[PDB]
Amino acid sequence: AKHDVFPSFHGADVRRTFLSHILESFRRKGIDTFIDNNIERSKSIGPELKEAIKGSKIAIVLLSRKYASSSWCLDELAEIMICREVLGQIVMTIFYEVDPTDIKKQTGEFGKAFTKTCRGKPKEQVERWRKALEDVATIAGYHSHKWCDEAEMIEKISTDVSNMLD
Repeated sequence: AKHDVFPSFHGADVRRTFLSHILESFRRKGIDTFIDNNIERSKSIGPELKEAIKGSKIAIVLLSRKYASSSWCLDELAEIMICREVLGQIVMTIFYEVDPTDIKKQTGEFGKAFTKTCRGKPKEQVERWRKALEDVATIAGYHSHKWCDEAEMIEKISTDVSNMLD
């Protein structure tokens, strides 16, 4: 391995706000977290990114309302789920202002974003994304709606993340 945590997230939803606080809390607890610049990304994930997902003991899927609007995020998710079966890789889920049923069934606004993304995409690739989304929602995780204090929720994420890597 080469990182503790690979974060998978859609930047527009969370990068300025919620993710920034998670990263601050992770470095405070010394959790080695992969970071990647927003501008650089190519049309496909490509090889460097996949090696980072392979190299991470934990993958944290931060699921947000427009996460399905990014083909890049959906490609990250498929690689993470393949890593879960083949490698030991642990997958954690943060349901940020989204219900798992919409993730599981591709329904609601998350489904609408997914439907627009799949327009123009190979049938096998669409099925891989759809299956990964269906699998990912069964992973029990943290729900932003059900925590009164977001700072307190993040501190619990860090505590659980640190416990799994020590």
